[PDB]
Amino acid sequence: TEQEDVLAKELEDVNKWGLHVFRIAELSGNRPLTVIMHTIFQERDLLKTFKIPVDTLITYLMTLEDHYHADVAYHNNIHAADVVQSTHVLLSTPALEAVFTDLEILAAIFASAIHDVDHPGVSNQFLINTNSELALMYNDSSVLENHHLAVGFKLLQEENCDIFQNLTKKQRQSLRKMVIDIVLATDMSKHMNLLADLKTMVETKKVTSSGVLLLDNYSDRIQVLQNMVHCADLSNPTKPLQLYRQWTDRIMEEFFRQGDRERERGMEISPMCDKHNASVEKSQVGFIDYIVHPLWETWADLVHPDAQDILDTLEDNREWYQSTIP
Amino acid sequence: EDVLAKELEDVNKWGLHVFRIAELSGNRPLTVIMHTIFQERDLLKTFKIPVDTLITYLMTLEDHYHADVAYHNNIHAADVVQSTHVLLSTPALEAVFTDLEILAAIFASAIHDVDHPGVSNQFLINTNSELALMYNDSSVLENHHLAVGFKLLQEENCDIFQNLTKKQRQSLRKMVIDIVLATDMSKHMNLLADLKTMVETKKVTSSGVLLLDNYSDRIQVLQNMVHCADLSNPTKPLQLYRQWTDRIMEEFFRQGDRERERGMEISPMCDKHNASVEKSQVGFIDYIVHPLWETWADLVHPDAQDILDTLEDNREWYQSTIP
Ligand SMILES: COc1cc2c(cc1OC)[C@H](Cc1c[nH]c3c(Cl)cccc13)N(C=O)CC2
Ligand SMILES: COc1cc2c(cc1OC)[C@H](Cc1c[nH]c3c(Cl)cccc13)N(C=O)CC2
Ligand SMILES: [Mg+2]
Ligand SMILES: [Mg+2]
Ligand SMILES: [Zn+2]
Ligand SMILES: [Zn+2]
Repeated sequence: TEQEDVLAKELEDVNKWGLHVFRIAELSGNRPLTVIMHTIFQERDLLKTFKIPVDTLITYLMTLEDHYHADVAYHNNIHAADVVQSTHVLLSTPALEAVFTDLEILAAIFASAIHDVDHPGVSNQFLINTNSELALMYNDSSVLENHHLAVGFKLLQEENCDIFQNLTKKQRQSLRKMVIDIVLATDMSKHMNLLADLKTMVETKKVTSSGVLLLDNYSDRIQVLQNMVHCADLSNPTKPLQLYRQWTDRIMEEFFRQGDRERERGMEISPMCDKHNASVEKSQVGFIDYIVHPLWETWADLVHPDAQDILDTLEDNREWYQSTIP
Repeated sequence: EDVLAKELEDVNKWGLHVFRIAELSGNRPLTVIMHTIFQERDLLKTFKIPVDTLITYLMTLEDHYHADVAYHNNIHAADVVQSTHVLLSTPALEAVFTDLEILAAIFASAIHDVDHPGVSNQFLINTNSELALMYNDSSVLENHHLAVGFKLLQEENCDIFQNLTKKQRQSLRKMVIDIVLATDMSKHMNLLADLKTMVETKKVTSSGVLLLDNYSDRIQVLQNMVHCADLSNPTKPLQLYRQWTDRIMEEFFRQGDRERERGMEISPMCDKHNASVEKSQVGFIDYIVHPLWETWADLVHPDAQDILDTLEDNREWYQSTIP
């Protein structure tokens, strides 16, 4: 229980960007999603607010965590835990104080926890091009993200797993709609449109008497939560470098395994997936320049100046990867 | 037979005796009408479809329409197929659509309601059904019709697209998905709005033939075409229309009985103890069907005139049955 001692100390960092999430995964016996979600629910008093029985919460979290694949290098329970914790920090930004209801906060955190559950470690395009059962089920449209939702919600029906048992019917209906809207927005094929829309919101931003964002209709509220969880999902390059490099190692392993399957099938290999013609560093610089920095610069503008340190880390990490190329 | 062959000679006419064909074919209207249309359009030779594969697939697809559902069954599928087939021949749409596009619209029509349980998307969502859980409350039925229609191609000797090339299959699949998802009635208003916009910006030859240069406009027309076909019952000869009304009302009343037995709020038009069938048809025509078909008729002006005339006659008749 020295191990439990150290785990408890590490979970004291749950409100901090840069949590030692890989250490928590080891110290908790490969239960980072369970222990980080439980910590955040206690920190936000969500069990009391929503009358969630503790044993039900733990049972659901352990079953949800079990349905992430332990043999996928990137899209596994550690990624889920990281996106949950990152969403939890973004929800606490001063520019959003008292903006979201407890139900919206619960939706964003739950959506983050389930948002990649049962991910097979290959992309939507691979699933479509190989005529997979998932792509047949979902008509080639947000194939993975529709699946993550269906699994995350189906698991609430397992024994002693219904963590929403004491919500009203209107609360359950609202939560389900918001969770669906959020997880579907994590489909990377939606990124350009989602960013375009966020830029429009920044350009037309309204702030209250108190200085917080004014969001007075469902469309604006859900758009901010969609972009919040998308930013959390695309947060690896904004983390301290020792965390970022481990995430890069993991995504490259997953990509290379996909590319090996493409090469064996005689398919064209997807970008970044060819281990015999990879440039890992150039790929991260491009990822930051074309995707991650445009997104995070816009989020930082929305909540200015709250996210300045995050943006500074992203820019430093870009400079570091760039410097390894020449 | 023989009478069935005589009935099928009207395959190119609005008002085919589809119920008679259902009876004469041993409850195989979808198979015999699809087979007839693939011949009339030379689609088996154009796409190198083996006739036995075609028949095997059609019989399997038709088997996955429910025979105990009064409206959304194989006779409705056959009717929508044949209606699309006629609309594809609107003179104003001449030279617009490729043969792959024609194949996609016809195939989409055939599968567009397969495995329909006879209850609405809202019912499926509110009863927390397995389908709504699978599809995240979004176009629940239409996603399932697609998934079943395509999965059945994988049954033994059922792949009617086996000799399409790789790109053709991918393009057909995309178009079919885009068309069937557009048949979700919750999308009607947006679809009609886009049809109106196309009518306003419409470009035609000197003889009034539609010019549609981009895929977006062409798939919108195919979406509205199959939606018109899906909503064509009130434009058919009255003896046909009244049978479709009887069937949809039975299906609605059965859904309302389930909603009552479960203690749910009964859906509009679904309460057999508080129904006005005729007023509901007049409202359906006034608010949904006639705006849609008037816009279609403007897009193809004036080739839809006879269809629109029948719709207007039928509206007048149903109104006269209200005291
Ligand atoms: C640490 O490094 C990485 C992490 C991740 C990715 C790529 C990384 O490094 C190049 C890709 C991003 C992505 C793929 N397609 C996209 C489209 Cl189409 C739009 C936006 C983002 C993406 N991911 C999953 O595949 C998410 C995690
Ligand atoms: C013969 O008479 C009928 C036939 C049909 C319907 C209604 C009829 O008579 C009132 C409804 C129409 C419909 C239901 N919700 C809609 C929405 Cl939300 C928008 C547009 C149309 C609809 N259908 C399916 O349920 C299609 C067939
Ligand atoms: Mg994902
Ligand atoms: Mg339908
Ligand atoms: Zn993710
Ligand atoms: Zn239909």
